[PDB]
Amino acid sequence: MHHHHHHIEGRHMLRPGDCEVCISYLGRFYQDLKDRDVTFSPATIEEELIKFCREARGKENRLCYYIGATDDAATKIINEVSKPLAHHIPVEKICEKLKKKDSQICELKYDKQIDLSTVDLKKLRVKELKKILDDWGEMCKGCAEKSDYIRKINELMPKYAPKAASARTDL
Repeated sequence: MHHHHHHIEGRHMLRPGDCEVCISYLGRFYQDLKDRDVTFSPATIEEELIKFCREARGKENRLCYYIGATDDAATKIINEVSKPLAHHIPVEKICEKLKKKDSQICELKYDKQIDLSTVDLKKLRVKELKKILDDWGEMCKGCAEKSDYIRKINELMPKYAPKAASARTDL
């Protein structure tokens, strides 16, 4: 009879950065471009960022999806982060400027989240998979892990989440 609990720091007195979703990865990316590692061009920068997007993991992936750098995200052009980035705009338009049109880009508090689980776009972790999976109904006696859902749920991706078919076509 014993549990585990421990928490402290992480956001005391409001940590530096202002934006929670912004200045996270994009801030560490541009730092390399200016570090005599990449040219400030829409072609020399998009050639590197593309790799980070397709090879992203976690919050690093949700970014490229919001900025639209890959065709498998939600757009067909990466200029959104190249055109301006080359016009002397270091992670300044990613949200700071874009806010002029979409302020939810940074905060994303009341953003358009999926009404299925508790944390789908907010806490994208073992929880987002442990909560969304339970909604579909699945079990095998003593079995529940993040890496486990990567295949247990993936095999039912188009089943319990077709997209562009369940809420787009057919009807």
